[PDB]
Amino acid sequence: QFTDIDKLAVSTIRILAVDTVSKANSGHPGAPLGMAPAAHVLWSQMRMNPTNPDWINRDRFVLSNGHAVALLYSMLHLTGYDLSIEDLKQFRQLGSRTPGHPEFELPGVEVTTGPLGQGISNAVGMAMAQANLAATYNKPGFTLSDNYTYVFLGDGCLQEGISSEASSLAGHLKLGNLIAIYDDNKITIDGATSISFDEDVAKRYEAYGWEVLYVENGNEDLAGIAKAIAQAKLSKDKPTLIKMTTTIGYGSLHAGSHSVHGAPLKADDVKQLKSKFGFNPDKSFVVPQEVYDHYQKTILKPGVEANNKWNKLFSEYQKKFPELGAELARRLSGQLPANWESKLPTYTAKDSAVATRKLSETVLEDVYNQLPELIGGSADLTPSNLTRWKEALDFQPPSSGSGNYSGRYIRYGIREHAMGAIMNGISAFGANYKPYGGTFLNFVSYAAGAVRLSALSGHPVIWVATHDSIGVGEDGPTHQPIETLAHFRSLPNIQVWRPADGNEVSAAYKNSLESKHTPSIIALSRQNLPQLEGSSIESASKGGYVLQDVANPDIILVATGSEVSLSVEAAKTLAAKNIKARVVSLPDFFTFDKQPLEYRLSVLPDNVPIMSVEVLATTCWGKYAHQSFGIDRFGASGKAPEVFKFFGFTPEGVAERAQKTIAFYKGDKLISPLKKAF
Amino acid sequence: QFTDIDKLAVSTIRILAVDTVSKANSGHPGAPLGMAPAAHVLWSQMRMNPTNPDWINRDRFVLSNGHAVALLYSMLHLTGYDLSIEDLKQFRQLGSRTPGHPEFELPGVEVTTGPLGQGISNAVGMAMAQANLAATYNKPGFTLSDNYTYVFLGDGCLQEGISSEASSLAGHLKLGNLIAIYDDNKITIDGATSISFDEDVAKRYEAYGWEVLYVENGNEDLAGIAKAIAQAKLSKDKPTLIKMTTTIGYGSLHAGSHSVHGAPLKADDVKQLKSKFGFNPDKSFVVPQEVYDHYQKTILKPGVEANNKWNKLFSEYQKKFPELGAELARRLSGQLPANWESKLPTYTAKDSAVATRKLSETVLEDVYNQLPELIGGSADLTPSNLTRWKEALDFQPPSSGSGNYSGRYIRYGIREHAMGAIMNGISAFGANYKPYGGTFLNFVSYAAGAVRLSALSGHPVIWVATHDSIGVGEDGPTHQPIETLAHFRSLPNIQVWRPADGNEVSAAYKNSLESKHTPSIIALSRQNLPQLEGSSIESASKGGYVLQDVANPDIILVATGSEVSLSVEAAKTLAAKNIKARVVSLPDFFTFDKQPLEYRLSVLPDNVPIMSVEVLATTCWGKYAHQSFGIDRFGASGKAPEVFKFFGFTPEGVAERAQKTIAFYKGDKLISPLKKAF
Ligand SMILES: Cc1nc(C)c(C[n+]2csc(CCOP(=O)(O)OP(=O)([O-])O)c2C)c(N)n1
Ligand SMILES: Cc1nc(C)c(C[n+]2csc(CCOP(=O)(O)OP(=O)([O-])O)c2C)c(N)n1
Ligand SMILES: [Ca+2]
Ligand SMILES: [Ca+2]
Repeated sequence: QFTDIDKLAVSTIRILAVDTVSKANSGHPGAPLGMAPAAHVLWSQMRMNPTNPDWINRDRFVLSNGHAVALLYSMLHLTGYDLSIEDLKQFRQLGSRTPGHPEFELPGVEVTTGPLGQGISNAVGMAMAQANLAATYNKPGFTLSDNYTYVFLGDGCLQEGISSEASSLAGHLKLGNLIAIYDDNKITIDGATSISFDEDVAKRYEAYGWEVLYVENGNEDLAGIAKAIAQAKLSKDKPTLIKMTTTIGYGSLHAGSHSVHGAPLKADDVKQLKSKFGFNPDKSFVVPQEVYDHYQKTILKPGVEANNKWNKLFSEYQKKFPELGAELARRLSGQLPANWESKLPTYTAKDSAVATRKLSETVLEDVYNQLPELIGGSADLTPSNLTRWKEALDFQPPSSGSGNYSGRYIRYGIREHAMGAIMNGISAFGANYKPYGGTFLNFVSYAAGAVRLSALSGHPVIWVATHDSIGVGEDGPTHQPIETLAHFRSLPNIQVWRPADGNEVSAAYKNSLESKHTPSIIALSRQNLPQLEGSSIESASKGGYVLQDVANPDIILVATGSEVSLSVEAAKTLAAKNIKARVVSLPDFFTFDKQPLEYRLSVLPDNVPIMSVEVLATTCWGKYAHQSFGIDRFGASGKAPEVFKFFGFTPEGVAERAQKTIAFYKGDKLISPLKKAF
Repeated sequence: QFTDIDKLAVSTIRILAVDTVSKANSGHPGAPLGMAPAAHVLWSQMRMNPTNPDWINRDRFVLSNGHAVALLYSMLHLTGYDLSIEDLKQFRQLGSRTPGHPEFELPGVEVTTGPLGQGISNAVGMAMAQANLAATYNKPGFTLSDNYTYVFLGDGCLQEGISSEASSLAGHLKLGNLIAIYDDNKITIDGATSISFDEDVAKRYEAYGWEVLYVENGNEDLAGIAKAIAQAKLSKDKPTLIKMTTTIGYGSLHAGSHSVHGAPLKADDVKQLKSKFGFNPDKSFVVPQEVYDHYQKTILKPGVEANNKWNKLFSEYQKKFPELGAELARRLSGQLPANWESKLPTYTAKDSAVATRKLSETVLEDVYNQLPELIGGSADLTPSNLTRWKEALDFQPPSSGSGNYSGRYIRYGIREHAMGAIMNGISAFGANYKPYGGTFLNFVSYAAGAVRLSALSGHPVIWVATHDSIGVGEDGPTHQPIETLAHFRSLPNIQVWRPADGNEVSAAYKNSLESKHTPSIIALSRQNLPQLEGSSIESASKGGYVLQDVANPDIILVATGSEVSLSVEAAKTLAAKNIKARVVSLPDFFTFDKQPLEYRLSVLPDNVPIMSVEVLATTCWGKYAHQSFGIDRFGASGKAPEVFKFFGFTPEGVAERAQKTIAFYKGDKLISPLKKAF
């Protein structure tokens, strides 16, 4: 029941957001000024503990419309999370804790948003991840997970294909604890939504399978909002959209203009707004004691009490259910099982040639039983990507009769970007979740918005990217990656592995699965590739290593994936004409650059021409080679062996070019490419 | 009204598709078999001339589910286009005219499809362009324009959010002539649709503003199919989606299973299919003469008359309306206006400091009314990308009162990937359309699926990618691009222009617009750059030029955009303590690479260290520079000066690295990065 202090709390939130922006002289005031009534009614009612932003059973909230940050920064400060008035007084300034869009890193900021469509897609991950933790561990008497996921989204989030892909998926999956409040404010940048966004959101979300509720006066009606969120929590097998109509800039002298969406309210306009709300036009960053006190009784102190009950419950759970207790206790400590690597496969030059894609399949068979925290799937290619383990159970709603919520094989359907960002949500949940998803390497580029965010945030999701090259063959150039790895090798903090054989696939799985902050893309072959006399998990784990050495080489050939194989074979050719080639396999530039310089330079030295072999774009190879053999044009639809021969990637074709590079450079001295001047 | 021959043509299409697949022993056979009735019936009521595939008013077909290409190659052959049973007999083989997914580059193939969600979004562009052409030239008694745009799509297209993003804008724009038939076959790759897709498409489509029609028996109801396409043609105010039901792999012994989705059928199964359809199990690629006669009759000879009357009409029109008849014939010969390039702004160092964002807005204003084919706009950032010319009318339905279809400024909404395939589709329409779309450089990455196909097909779309670097300032790392230009520089066939000043922007536009086959991306600034002494349209047009030159330079500083004036100041500091820099401005890697090597090696020779300055990834710059100063980590939220400074990009900070590159190399003989060994 909302009293006058509930109306004083909401004026302090709107004005503190307004002051935060206008101090920085940069920012978005409109959506924070309009959603403040909702942020109050929701947080007031959210089971959280601000002294411990990591409790696993915390109600999670994602502000999908990340430009409204001053609303999250104000909510976080007033409800006793770690953020201060000086932090807010340094909004959007260099080296502050308050950047212009929310970053995962910070406390009580659950994922990082600002790309539109990303937050609501992340909250689907979080609710899936919760459905599973609860099905796995919750025993009768010990309901350890049951948190809700509350999301704030705007018109930009609904316009973007990804929220639509995600919402189709949340709907099918019956994700009943996922409440989305849509700030239906009839404005975006260009102007009004009637100019470009005018479809029936409600009829669209109902088609998906979502329950849609409505709040006619979201600017003033705390009462309404409270009853909607309340009925929304009765939605046990439907996600809910609450279409809450508000006014952009509410209170501002230009409320409803498109002008209050992304620039600070002009001085006087903040003064009239302070007056109208009962605050002083000449004072800033003012918070009444009454507000601090209110959220202390309403949120801080009961959340702590809830956290503390959850802890006693988890210890009797541990006493009762000693091994489930154990397993969850570890996932929460964030440890991978003691010595899990001992179940990763190892091969010899003696074992059969198998496509790196089938070798990926075999790892996933040996680690699913070892890691209850590994949930993953495919975006409609389970057969093609060799991405499921034989003894799996799909993540599905119990009524489907074709899986249940404890399943760990997710079927994402043809939805790459959404797969990408749901993966970040599962990851951002906690309890050591290790998410992965399979697709064809070429279409990971459809997911680029979400993949950059796994890198910026530092979320360890794994992309199992199959069909990595022209070896795809007859599907032709719409489906042969040329630029994909180059691109992702310019992205900071992502590991773009490309395993060449058995042992290079297990090292690629062990560093990805051991990663705590870098995402990963493992590019895998369609075609059969042999096992190398020289590969080993141990060496490939370094990201680049000498596969075959010669004493005193004429050339060093660095190759990745299928080309390593071709290179060894080109090296027998050159050997026969008395050229001594050293062959270096570089499975990952990331991991490799993480090595100490002395190690790297022992692989790639001074005074030796270095020529690289990779069937994709030569442009990222300048940091390791002197000359590069690669494909800088699009592919061709033919039987794959003919496509490689057509492009020249043959033992003698590589060899011929190795010869031409030796000749080109005879008599010069050559600095290693790794060496830099500053 | 359909007859025994119409039931024999449908059989002939079914079995030719099956034979084109089994000969290749690579292919997806089921959607060809399933959809053959629908194909026969739609292609029969199409105004098209198989003899002149470029006829501007031909009803346009787009197979959005590209993987069903065996049905398309069967249709194109049988109706009299240039494709013989021989080209059909080398489907999917290295070098044939019959690749494994359609490519724009073929007669009767309108767009390259294969990546899901791409063809339907393309067809929305083709309908927007039709609507503009007709509203611009159609005068009474002279309907020069009135064609339908027909699209076939399947479940996978529907799950790709680009196709939702596009069906929303189409719903908005009321594109009544776009009719889309959907293969409700109830199979995709991972088995059944319900496994992960059971939303109500129809209800979703009505919410966009589409008319939905249903055909219960797609397998054999020729009359009902024909009914739904007549019915659909009536609604001028609604795009129409016909939901048709088919058995995937109809007629096969394994019809309805996901097995017939992507694999050639078993021989015993192809013999029983042929027998079942009255054809000889022991003969391949049979086209009964009555089918040939039938299509000659019902499609080719009509089509040739519609085309001919159309030309008589167009010459009366050029008698009747001189200017408009000459402009349309000029656009139809793909020639831009004579000396259109003269209206482009030139500047000098005495001119003012301007962000190249404003300068771009100005070129758009000065040439709009010279180039009637330029139609374009932003993705809800019209104010940020300054993407307007002000005497503009928006492209809208007349009934909006906001504009009408003669408008040439489109407001895409926050829909980047659909803007990507709609500009592709507008371009693919003809009449010399010059689309351009705008968004932030950073989020062109949402549109990468579309941007690669612009390049792979060679549709000349211009992206006006504003806000190129850490100069975006306070919005911080989620908006500041780090890897983007390196990604697009690794993709074959796209101009990535990053112009430094007024003249370099005119240069970008001149080149972009005269391009008939290569897309373009112009990365514009936020902050104000000044007018470089030494730039010119002419030099800037070569891709890279020497801005300042010295007799016997100690260093060459290569730079792009904002970094070229910095590098000119770094050179001013270096000279002061006598190190001579030649400063080379490199606004487009593509165009520069297209130059005669004698010109290129004159810009970057041997025996000088070359260091490159750009506030973005260093990974691309191996092909021009000996050392690169750049940013290989995400950005920062702060005021942009403070952020450039933080990163080190100050005159002195640059002078300093040049000094260190000179000392590092002093004494080695150097080679231009341009000289390649093979
Ligand atoms: C993917 C994406 N694209 C774009 C291009 C933007 C730029 N952007 C920021 S706010 C916004 C639209 C804001 O509209 P809204 O969601 O309705 O927010 P409101 O109601 O104005 O607060 C745009 C286009 C973005 N942040 N992310
Ligand atoms: C963007 C994208 N992603 C993917 C991953 C694919 C791979 N692909 C090809 S066909 C298809 C399934 C298509 O199913 P459908 O459209 O229902 O086809 P149908 O009815 O069985 O002929 C998939 C996943 C693709 N071509 N494009
Ligand atoms: Ca809005
Ligand atoms: Ca299907």
